[PDB]
Amino acid sequence: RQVLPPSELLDHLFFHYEFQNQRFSAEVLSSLRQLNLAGVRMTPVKCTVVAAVLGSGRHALDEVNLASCQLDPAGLRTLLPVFLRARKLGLQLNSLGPEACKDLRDLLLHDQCQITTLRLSNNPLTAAGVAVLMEGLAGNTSVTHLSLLHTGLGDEGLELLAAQLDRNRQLQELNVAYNGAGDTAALALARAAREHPSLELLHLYFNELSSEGRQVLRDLGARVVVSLTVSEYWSVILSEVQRNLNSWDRARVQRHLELLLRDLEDSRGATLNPWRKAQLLRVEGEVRALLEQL
Amino acid sequence: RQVLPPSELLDHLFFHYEFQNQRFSAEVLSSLRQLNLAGVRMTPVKCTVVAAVLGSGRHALDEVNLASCQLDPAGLRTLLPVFLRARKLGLQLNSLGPEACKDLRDLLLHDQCQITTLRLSNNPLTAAGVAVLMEGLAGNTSVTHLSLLHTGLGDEGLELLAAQLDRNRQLQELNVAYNGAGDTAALALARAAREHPSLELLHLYFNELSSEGRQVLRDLGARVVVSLTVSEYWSVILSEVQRNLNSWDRARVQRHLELLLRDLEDSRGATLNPWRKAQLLRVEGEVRALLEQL
Amino acid sequence: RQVLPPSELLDHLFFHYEFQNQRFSAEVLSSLRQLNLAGVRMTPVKCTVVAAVLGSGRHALDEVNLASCQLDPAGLRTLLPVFLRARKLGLQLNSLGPEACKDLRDLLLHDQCQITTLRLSNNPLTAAGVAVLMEGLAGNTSVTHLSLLHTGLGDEGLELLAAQLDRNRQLQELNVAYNGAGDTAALALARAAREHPSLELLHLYFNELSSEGRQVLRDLGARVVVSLTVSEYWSVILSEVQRNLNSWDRARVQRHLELLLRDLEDSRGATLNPWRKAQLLRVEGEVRALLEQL
Amino acid sequence: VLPPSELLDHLFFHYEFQNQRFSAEVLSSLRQLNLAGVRMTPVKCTVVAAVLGSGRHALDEVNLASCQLDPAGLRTLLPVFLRARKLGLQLNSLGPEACKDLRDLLLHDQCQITTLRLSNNPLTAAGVAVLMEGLAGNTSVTHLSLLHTGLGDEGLELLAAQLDRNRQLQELNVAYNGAGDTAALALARAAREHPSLELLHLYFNELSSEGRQVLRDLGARVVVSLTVSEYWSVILSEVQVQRHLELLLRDLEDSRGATPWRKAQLLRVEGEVRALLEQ
Amino acid sequence: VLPPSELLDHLFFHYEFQNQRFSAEVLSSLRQLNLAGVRMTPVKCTVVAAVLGSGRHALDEVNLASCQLDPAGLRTLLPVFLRARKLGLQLNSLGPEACKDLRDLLLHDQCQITTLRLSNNPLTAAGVAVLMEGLAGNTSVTHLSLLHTGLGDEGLELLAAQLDRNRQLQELNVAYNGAGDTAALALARAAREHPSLELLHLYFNELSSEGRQVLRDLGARVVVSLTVSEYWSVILSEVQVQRHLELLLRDLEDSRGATPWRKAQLLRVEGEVRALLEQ
Amino acid sequence: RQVLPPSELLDHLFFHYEFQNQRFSAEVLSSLRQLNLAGVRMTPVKCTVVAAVLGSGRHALDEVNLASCQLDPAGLRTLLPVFLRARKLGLQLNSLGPEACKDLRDLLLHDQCQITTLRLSNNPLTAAGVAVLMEGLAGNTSVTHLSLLHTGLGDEGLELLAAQLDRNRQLQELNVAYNGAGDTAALALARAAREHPSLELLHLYFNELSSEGRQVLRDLGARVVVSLTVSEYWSVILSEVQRNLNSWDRARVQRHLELLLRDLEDSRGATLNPWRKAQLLRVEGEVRALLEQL
Ligand SMILES: [Pt+2]
Ligand SMILES: [Pt+2]
Ligand SMILES: [Pt+2]
Ligand SMILES: [Pt+2]
Ligand SMILES: [Pt+2]
Ligand SMILES: [Pt+2]
Ligand SMILES: [Pt+2]
Ligand SMILES: [Pt+2]
Repeated sequence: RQVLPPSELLDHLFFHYEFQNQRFSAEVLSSLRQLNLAGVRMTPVKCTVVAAVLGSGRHALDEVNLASCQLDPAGLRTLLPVFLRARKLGLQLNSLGPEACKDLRDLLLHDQCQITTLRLSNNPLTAAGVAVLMEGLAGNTSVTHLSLLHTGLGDEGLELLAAQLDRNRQLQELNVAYNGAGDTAALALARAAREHPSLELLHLYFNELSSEGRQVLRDLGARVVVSLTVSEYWSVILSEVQRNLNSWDRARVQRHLELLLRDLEDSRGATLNPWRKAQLLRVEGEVRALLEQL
Repeated sequence: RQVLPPSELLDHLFFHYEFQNQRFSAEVLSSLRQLNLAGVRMTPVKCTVVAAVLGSGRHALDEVNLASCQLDPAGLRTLLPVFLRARKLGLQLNSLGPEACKDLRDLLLHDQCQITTLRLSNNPLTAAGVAVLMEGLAGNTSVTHLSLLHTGLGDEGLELLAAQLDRNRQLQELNVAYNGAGDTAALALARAAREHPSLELLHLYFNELSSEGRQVLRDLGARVVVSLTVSEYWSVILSEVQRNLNSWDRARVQRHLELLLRDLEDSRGATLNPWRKAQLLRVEGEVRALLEQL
Repeated sequence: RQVLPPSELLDHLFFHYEFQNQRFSAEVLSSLRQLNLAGVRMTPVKCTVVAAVLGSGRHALDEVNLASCQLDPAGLRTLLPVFLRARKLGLQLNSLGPEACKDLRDLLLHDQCQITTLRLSNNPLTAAGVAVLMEGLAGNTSVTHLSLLHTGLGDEGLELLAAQLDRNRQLQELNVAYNGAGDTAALALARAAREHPSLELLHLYFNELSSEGRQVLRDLGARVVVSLTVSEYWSVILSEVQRNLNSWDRARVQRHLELLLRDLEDSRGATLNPWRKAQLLRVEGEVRALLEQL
Repeated sequence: VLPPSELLDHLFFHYEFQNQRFSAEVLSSLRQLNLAGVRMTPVKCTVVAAVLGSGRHALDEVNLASCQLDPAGLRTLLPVFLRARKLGLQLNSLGPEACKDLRDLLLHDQCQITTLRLSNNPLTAAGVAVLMEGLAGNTSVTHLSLLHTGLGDEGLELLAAQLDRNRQLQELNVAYNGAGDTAALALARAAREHPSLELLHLYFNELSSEGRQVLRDLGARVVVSLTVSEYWSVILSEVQVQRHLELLLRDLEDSRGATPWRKAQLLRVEGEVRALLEQ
Repeated sequence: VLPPSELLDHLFFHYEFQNQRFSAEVLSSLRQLNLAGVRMTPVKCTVVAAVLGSGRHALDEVNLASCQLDPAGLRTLLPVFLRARKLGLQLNSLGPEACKDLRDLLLHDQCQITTLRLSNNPLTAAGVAVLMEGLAGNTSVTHLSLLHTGLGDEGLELLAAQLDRNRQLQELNVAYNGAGDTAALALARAAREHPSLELLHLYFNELSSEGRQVLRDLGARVVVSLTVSEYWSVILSEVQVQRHLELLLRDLEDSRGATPWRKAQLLRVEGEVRALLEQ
Repeated sequence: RQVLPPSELLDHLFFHYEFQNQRFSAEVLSSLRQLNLAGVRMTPVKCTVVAAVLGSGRHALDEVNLASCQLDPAGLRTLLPVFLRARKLGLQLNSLGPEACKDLRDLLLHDQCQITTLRLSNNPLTAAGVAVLMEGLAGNTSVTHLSLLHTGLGDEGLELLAAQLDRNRQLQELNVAYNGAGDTAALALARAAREHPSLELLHLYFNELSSEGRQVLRDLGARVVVSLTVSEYWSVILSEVQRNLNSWDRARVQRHLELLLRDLEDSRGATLNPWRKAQLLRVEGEVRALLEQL
């Protein structure tokens, strides 16, 4: 005869399952390769726990996703050991400002840094923020793909990148789309890119470019993207869903995302284009990550 | 001096309580007879845990209530060993469609099935879904009470039951209220019922019957209920509260239910009629199912 | 080419429709017989407007329904000329306290009062409030049906009615259900009722009666209703829907009510009993009051 | 005295009363009607039909997405619909009951509708059958959208069998309708054989990966994989962007004006957007 | 596999399992207990009593504001309460039923409670009578808060008649209790005659402007007009500040450390804040 | 017999009342002296209407309150004629940034400007914003009381004021509390104030002052307020209520505010202090304004 209400009863059964499997699941944890906490409010305490339990392990973490986690500077510092384990680090939509950039800077300067992909989009970094970040990028050798989409850089921000870029020698992809920047800033950076030793791709769409500004960019092999007309197209939609995840019919949003995943698999299967396959597989990555979060 | 916030502090106290009592409550679990998880979102993982901890035990589970649990087909399959333990199985309000009917079908066909009462109301089963369900019912001997209220059947659905019914020989009560069906379907089913070897009671209220349709049914001993206006009266009332529980004022609803519970006790004590009593005992169980769930 | 947004555009079309039809609908207004404003927040200004436009007219207002209107004492005073036109006056769910009882008192004492049915349920009137109300009732001859369900009366309140009742000579029905009262208060009132020259029906269900308390009442022709378990059955059901109307799924509730309405029609047509019919006619009016309000 | 909103209401009345003659003229010369998102009750319906039932111009666009429209409201709104070149009725919970009214709209001698968008309504196969009869006797409609309308197997086979009865249809969207390999194939076949049909959408159905290739390999153009416009059309229906909206046209226009043989496909993908922008 | 929250739950379990011995020690030496805002069901109550029913230290503060506590929960929590120096129970919907349990808490030989905050509970005059009996046999409580507890006329007169039965009460808050001129005056009188009572709060009652002057003109200090601390105490109960919170102490501390004869009143007004800051 | 649902029926009666009283109320409007639209979303269209109907009239508008109106730069420009009528203008909590400051600048430079009190608090003006505003203040002679509480000024912002202040010769009260500014900025401004020809009162509380910074300020007759320990105390509470108005129990919040108003009246009546009376009367102003808004 049951004394515990439904949710309290389930909590209780969880505890027992978790108690009985403690030794087995402890081993499983030390061998994790992926860590998705997108959409959970990472308070100081949760931050502390994640660093304690996962601050060390056998393998690198192929991916660490903390999109939309309401992360602050302090949480960042606490999570440093976990980030040092990461190859891909997603920190989008976390409200990070210049304060947090000092901590990222140190993460990038750290001898143990093995981050190849860093996504900092949809955080109000600021020009001040990026300047600080740039210094970390100056002494880093691991990072090949960096995203700064919609991070409040503006003119000042992009000119700073343009001037400083060549101090990093391994960066391959930089995304600076949607940052309120005008014609000359955009051009200075486009110029720096083409002169860069490693930089293969630069995103400049959704900035405040005039139509003549665009042509100049277009006419200027580091590849400059000035218009949305491919995986990036997708990124920005899925940015919206990630935003509104909590706000929508979960069961519906799940099926939109399942069909889109299926849809992506096949388009990937049925072209032989290397760069097409790579672009789709990227979108597969973002979609799987939203499903998980549901 | 306290470092954790209120809910975080309570979690921590829970863990310690649970840790200290582990041996004692592990024993309590193994001799459970009732399982109410109504209103909790039963994700794959919760499904997995419940199957693991409660998949086996001493006694049958006199009742298993998972109304309003956002259960999918997969979670169903996971939960099959728990369902095989159940005498009474509530799965209302779970968004189950035709997909989930195959799993129910197999549950009903399983040699170990000892389910007597199966409530599937407020799930979009469909005519397709009930066709599949019917096949399971064909090879079942345990189920005596089946509820299909508001399951999307329509004319196609009820005509199907009418044609297939006599393939089951132990069914006593069938609720097909509120299913969008018209006069002839309802009449074909009412006909099949009266010729059925076991079927004692069929519910047809809240369908799309014409006033002449209803008299025909009325004039037609399997008893046919065509109008709500006792145990089913309140069933639909409570079914309604069941949708909206956490979704509106808790304390107020708690008191309404306590007073209603009390009104029913007294009503039951003041009748000698074995039938009336039994009808009322049903409703108290439902009130108690909601009280607990609060 | 459209400049206004959707709702703003609709407002503008409304104005023009209203402007064109001004003379015609002004006439329609002057011969209204019914006034349902249930669910709208009746502020001082809305109160003022309604009094101004409808303070006078040809006919009596067969019914005035202002349930759930967040009405205060002042708005009451404002609305007095409209209330003097009313045969039936619904003021449930308006948060009326003792303050508002003086205004009701005066309404009941007014020479032009022709209110027959006054429903004050779900307002925290209080024993103090009912004392004041009672004085009005003492000098009234129009009111035959009075509802005080869940108005905070308690023992003090019901004892008051018991002592004062016979001062009114035309009252036929009194609902004092769900008022927190105990066995003796309920018994004193039930006693006063049976000795009352006119009082045909007293409701006492959902009070804090003991099971022995209830039998006593039951064993005690003024009819005393001690248990819910027909017209009052649903009253409390609907009273519940009435709280939560816009607050939850509209289309679903619309359909439930349409089907219920329909179930009641048919039930009424299928009984010859003049009493049953009348009970059911009451409930349809209430269903229709909710339908309209949607 | 007047609280803020009530005071604003009162100012509106007076502004509206002083400008009555002037704005009455403006209305009769309206060419667009967007009521997307307002709950169109019987009364609101009645008012719209009264005030806008007739006018000088055709209504270049009529948008009533997400208006909680019922069959009755539909009948009331018919004289307004008859004025419409483009008619949006997405997300209105329209079922088979409403399809009779649509049927009669399509069959009406005055029908001037070129684009009809019925997506995200539970039409059903029963509903589309009835709709198809209207389409059979229509000559105005060139673009029809049936995205996520509960058609399934039965529904798409119906279209495949009945389509060639219409001779002016250019674009048919039947994406996201729960349909499998054969139904999708039947309809893809019918499309290629169709005298007018230039584009068929079949993405987000229940196709197998071999189903897809067959479709792909099969000039009516069949779209089987969303992966060149319909991207938000599927998801934009879930919220029902504050900058992103215009920035796709601001982006696709500055890209429409920098290309030959496929300068057209940029335009009708800009138009699927230019829709949702104001829509 | 594990979704984000479920994965976090699992990490928590493991962190909690590894640290069990260590944090068990930490708990037994807790001195503060704040559960403000969590719905304390029977089970949660039971757990708290089990794990924290006994310990080394007194609990310098126990805060359970806004916890949806009932009478039963109260009884369950008694052994925890007995450990408390300061006990907050505001906003818990406590009525006369609960007052018996409070009464017994106050009468208990082990009662060490100095500050008891019962505001924004519908105690009632019936409730306060019962509470008063407990207060009669209590010696620990120096600060009692009855702000907005439905006392009225009847309630305050009761206090006035019964007060002198307690001899250690220093501060009584009966603000915002719907009481009129005479009740307020009776109680103000009783206070001035009281052996210990240093401060009585009477603001936000139903006093007339002449009532106020009489009170004003009448050393137990009677506060009749909120216009030197209780400012948010009245409104802070409505939300139940992200910077404003600390900035009042950050402001009142840097003002507590720049003054003599009334350096004390800055402190106990800082303490009414220093409460709500963590509370 | 009624055809219109409750809210639609009330709309209809409003229209008729408003139609019948058109001539009378038209006259009333032209003689308005006060305009409170606090808390309504002032869209372009509403802005347009308010300027049309109230762009001119007989009297000055003793007060114009548009707190919490979601006003943009464009709405501001549209509302310019109404603002030119105003003696006191409240524009708090409107999200105004540097963009809007050009429009305020022009409002202050306008020959017809008769604004004495301008409240711009809780808008992210910025140092850039204030610089622009300062220029308008340089050519204004009407404004005696200016509030810039929490407008994102910081160090840069306050130093700008300090340097520019003496260009205005009639300013009496400046509020720059809660603007993230440090010791020297605060001191420079305090210094400028004491040297100012007219400035009687300067608020500097809730800035980032060190305790030694405070003493220096304190030790430094223009009156400098460095700590909250009076009407200003209140302002900032009522700032919170105004914020959360829509979010709270309106009936409750109304009674808190009624009792506080009563409370204020009396404390004003029962001290003879001129400056005390003026401070309370200010709080009376803010409270009455919230009540109205309810
Ligand atoms: Pt943005
Ligand atoms: Pt759907
Ligand atoms: Pt186990
Ligand atoms: Pt109640
Ligand atoms: Pt009139
Ligand atoms: Pt339904
Ligand atoms: Pt702030
Ligand atoms: Pt209250």
